[PDB]
Amino acid sequence: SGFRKMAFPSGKVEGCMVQVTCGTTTLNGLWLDDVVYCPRHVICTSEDMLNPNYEDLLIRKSNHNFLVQAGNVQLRVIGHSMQNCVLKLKVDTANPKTPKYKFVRIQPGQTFSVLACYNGSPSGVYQCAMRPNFTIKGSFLNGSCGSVGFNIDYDCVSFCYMHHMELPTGVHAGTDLEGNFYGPFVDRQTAQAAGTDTTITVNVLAWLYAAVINGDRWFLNRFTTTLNDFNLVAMKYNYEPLTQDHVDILGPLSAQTGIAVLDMCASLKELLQNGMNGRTILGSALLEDEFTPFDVVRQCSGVTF
Amino acid sequence: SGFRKMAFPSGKVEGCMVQVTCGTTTLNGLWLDDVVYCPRHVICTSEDMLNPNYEDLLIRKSNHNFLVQAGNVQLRVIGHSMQNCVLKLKVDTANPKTPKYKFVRIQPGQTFSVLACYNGSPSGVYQCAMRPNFTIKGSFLNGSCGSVGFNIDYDCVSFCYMHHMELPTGVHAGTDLEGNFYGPFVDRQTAQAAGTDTTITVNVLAWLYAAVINGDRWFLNRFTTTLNDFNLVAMKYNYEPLTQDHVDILGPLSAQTGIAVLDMCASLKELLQNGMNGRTILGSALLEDEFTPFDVVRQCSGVTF
Repeated sequence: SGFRKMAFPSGKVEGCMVQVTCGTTTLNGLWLDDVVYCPRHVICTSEDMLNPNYEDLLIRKSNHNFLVQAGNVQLRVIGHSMQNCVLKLKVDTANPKTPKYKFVRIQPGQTFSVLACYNGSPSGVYQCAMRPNFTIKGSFLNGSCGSVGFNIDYDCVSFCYMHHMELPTGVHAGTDLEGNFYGPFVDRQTAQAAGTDTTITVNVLAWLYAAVINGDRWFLNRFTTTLNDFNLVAMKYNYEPLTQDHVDILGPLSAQTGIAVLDMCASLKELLQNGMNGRTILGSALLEDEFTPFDVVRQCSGVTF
Repeated sequence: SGFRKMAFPSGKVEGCMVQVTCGTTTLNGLWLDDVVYCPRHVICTSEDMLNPNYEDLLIRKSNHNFLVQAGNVQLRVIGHSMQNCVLKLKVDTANPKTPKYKFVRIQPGQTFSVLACYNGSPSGVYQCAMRPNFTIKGSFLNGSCGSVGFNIDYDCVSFCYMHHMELPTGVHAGTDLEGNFYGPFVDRQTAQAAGTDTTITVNVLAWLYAAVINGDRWFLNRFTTTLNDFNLVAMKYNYEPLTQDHVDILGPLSAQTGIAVLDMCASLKELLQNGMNGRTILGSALLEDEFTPFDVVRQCSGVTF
């Protein structure tokens, strides 16, 4: 038993991380087949980030302006193309460690593992959630740009995030591997506002189910509630509205614990109105919303890849 | 910026995880060079775990009683030896993915990454701490035995933990890679008591420094305390006594934040006596003690391997 914030094994991604230097700046790139993906602001100087014309900048760059370095071997750039906010650098070598992969654009509330890299070298791996305002609360230092988020299903690496910038508030913003930003953010150094961050209600419920599975049951009660009356209370406390789709994915957890979803809702309602009163659930004093219902099912069953 | 419970890249360990089956039970093994390490209770049936005579049991087993399977290829067992509580199965093939490694016995309070595996297949990676009572609060399901903990320094994998059993209380116990148990535990299914679990004071202080680095400064105050008067308060709240050695390793963090260690101590003293009063530090409402002073320095500087 037990319950931990768990990340996917990162071995398959480690083999794809390369170092990209264009002119004076250096960040990480994702090397898949014979293409290197990286944030396009690699072609910027510090002065350019305020109001960059990425087209005009990229035009003055030539293929030999990009220094891709994989560990110690160096790749030859023979092509460069800009797809939205990512640069695609066609190289002369296919990565012999390219896993079965695909690019996916996740939805807010979903979780994924991040592999933090610096100079194309992996530093650490952690699990996070795409917030409802399309930011992430990660751990990034200068030169961590290029770091990617990912999920592993069986044997297929689904790349879903590439890190681009830190906002003045300390939160992080990036794109899918097609170069489209999550959220209304742009890649220039200007004051950018993220929306109100709400709590991922469906994930909290899944976490409460994990707690019941692991023996933490003090929060339960034999009241029930209505989906309607519960959402009224969720709104007041900045909680994402819960829908029938959210109830359905919770079905398997409800079946395993004998506790209907609406019963658990009535329990969560109490916790928001009355709080924890100094107690804990799964070692935490706050309500945790970075475990999806699938994450909980995975950890409590023993799924491998 | 930001701060996350971070684990080491697990790629180098993934390549060493094999499946071990002796008779009817199956668990994970660590394949390094031409040797497979696994918990020795693999040679037990469910009835044997109550009072096993591991010598007499192992004697009735022959080399071909052990089915080692790496992914899909199968290894040939040509030798078996028991070193304390781990089995060493000499095989006919050297792992071509053996990293630079070494076996280390860590001290209580140190952190390490765990790679949870099932059937020799990696499932997830998470960071934990060896508690002062020599247990760990992990995430293990039946068949997770054989899973190993590890640290990575530059290019050398230091293996420090192998998982053996779950205790009736839900905590976990295991050995070093030489087969010596952390703590007073044995590998039989009998009620075993772990000592009083105390809080890793030195780690809390390092975490408080991380918070100051990330902008959380509300807990600070310009009082100071004595090492003596502070330990009096630590004992009352089940906190590990702080020593001059603990102050020294905190030197680098003190230098980076301008806050002397004893000043931070006076801040922590207040938090224990008065609590958080509903606030948070680095997104947490509790005091976190699973970041060593080195972990904090690593994450806030950008060290790679």
